[PDB]
Amino acid sequence: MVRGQVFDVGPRYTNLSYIGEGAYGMVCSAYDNVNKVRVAIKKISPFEHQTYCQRTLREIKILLRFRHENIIGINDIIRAPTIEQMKDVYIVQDLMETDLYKLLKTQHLSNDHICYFLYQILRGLKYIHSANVLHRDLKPSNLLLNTTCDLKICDFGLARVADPDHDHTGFLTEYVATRWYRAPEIMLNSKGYTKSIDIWSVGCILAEMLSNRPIFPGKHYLDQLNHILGILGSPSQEDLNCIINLKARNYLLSLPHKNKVPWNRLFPNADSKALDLLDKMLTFNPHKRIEVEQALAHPYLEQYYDPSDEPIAEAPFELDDLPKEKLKELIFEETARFQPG
Ligand SMILES: *CCC(=O)NCc1ccc2[nH]ncc2c1
Repeated sequence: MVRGQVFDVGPRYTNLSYIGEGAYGMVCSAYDNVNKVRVAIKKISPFEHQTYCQRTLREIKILLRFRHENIIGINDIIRAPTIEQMKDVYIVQDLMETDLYKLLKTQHLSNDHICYFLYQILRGLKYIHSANVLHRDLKPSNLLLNTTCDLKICDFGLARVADPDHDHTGFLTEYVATRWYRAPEIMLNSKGYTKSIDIWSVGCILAEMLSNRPIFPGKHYLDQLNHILGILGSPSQEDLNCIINLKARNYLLSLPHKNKVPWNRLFPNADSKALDLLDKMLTFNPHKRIEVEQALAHPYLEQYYDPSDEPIAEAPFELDDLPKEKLKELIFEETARFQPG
């Protein structure tokens, strides 16, 4: 029991402390009596809802398949021994001192810290993209950090397999990513099924590391594009011609001309190489946006870049029509390897 509710992690995990509430529910630290270290445990209660089943299953499947130093692992999964008795699932992960959201609320980052954090983000993202997966919700709170500034990407509940042939859609229809980290094309003509969607989010995170403030702090869904265009300025004729959908194109054409705000005026103390990479990640046109391997090779990251130590997935990667009964059964099968049974 923690703060009124059951938090039932068997005798293996004891001495619980509340960490906080996340996008799944309660998160605690606990002492792992087998490995003799404190661990993080998140309690998930998805089974009444098909969407929460979908996201819980996506995450478990992805994180059990992935193995990478900059991607949070699953150490253990606790649930009841039978489907009938299973109401909650607990996922045990490495304990990490903080996250980049909490860190940016109170700490100025040195240029060497921004450089190292950005390197680790892209190194992890390289592996994710190499598996043909899109994270689709990269943001500071999904970047865990320990006391020696090792970084691990978490939350794969909103991830998808990339599908660029089916990316196109209409105007003001799509809802991918968290608002401040959402690429302009999401509001214009994209379902968020290409790798470029994650690179935009990384760009936003880089900008936020430079000033401790979100770069495009849209106050609601419709406001987000105002902030993006307010800094990038009006898209070029070529970039507009890439938007074939008329509602999206004519919306952009209806706007008064806006000049680009130079990065060096917004970030007068930033490393000029960091601003060059920032510009390339926050490119309006997703086809011209830098890719993860290009980003790693950028002069800003030259102290760290080493492609032989930037591994790829061995094994690159249909839940929407599945009823929740079947997704419970799939979660039960996927978590069976952690049972004493
Ligand atoms: C991806 C966001 C998230 O799951 N935050 C909660 C969390 C997860 C893992 C962890 N390890 N140490 C602290 C935490 C917090």
